[PDB]
Amino acid sequence: ITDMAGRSVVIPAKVERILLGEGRLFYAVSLLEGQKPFDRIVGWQGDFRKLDTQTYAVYKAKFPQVDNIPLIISPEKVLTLNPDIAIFGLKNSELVKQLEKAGVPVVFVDFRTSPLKNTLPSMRVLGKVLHREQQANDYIKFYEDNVRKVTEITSKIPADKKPSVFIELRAGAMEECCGTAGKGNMGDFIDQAGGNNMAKNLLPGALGTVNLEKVLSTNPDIYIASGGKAPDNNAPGVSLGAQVTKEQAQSSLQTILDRKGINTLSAVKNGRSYGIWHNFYNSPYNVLAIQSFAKWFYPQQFADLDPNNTMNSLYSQFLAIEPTGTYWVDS
Ligand SMILES: [Fe+3]
Repeated sequence: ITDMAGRSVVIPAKVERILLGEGRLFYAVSLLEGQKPFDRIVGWQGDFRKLDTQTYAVYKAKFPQVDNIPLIISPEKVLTLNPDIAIFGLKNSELVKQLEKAGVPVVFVDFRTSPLKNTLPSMRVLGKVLHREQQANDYIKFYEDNVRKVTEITSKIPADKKPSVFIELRAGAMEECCGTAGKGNMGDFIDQAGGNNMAKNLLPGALGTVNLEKVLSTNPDIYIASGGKAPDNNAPGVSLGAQVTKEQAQSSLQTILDRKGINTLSAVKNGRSYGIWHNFYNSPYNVLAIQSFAKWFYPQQFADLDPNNTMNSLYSQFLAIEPTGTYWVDS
């Protein structure tokens, strides 16, 4: 193996005990664990349980054991869990040092900073080091095919024909507005879906913030807000995920679109304004976002493309729960 930090690592002999240093790495692991999702997970960081309460609650009702997975508990205690392997994303510098001095192998994967470069390499690696190469090679082919449906068209489109796009990540509460993605993160999706991300040249990094005045002045063709907020939660933000209905999503999206300034945007007035589930920013399920983006960017060329079909297929083929809720929405 060569991991996403360029480190060389040795495939364990056996793996029955996996440590998830970033909780949302569960999403990648879920694609390899078939009907037994939590069986080999001895502990995890609590971002999956605390930030994706919706997906979690759906997993709990079919697997109540999940509440007893330890949350990364002193570092020392976690070493007692005797992990065969620890997976981390590109704060956890101490936990990593201890694990390495315990002769535990550590793998760094990535689906957040450089998703285009790394989503599939990340899956290929997890395939090998977790003894699930077929399920990985399967998801990879399924991902590639569902992305080719888009790139076959968008790869050939010249820059001057492409719509301008601004994506506001975690839109909501705009005393602090215009958090977005630049040369990476969801900008990779915009790139692949044949969009022109207005923030690509404003930002040095994958993630960052932009001034509202800069969005108003560019006045992009397309506006996207991301969110993963539960419906019953009067906090501001777009409400999407496994327990959100179409009607809850539109209602919450509309609240976001009606903020001072944002509501004057041409893209808002022309109804080229959309919502995407935030967690696609760190997940190999991101193919769904790429497809949602293409469909928004070029509605007719992708008229028959339905991300809901791809999602139902992904769940059918790889997961152990039923798809529910709303992961994207239109004005
Ligand atoms: Fe985040």
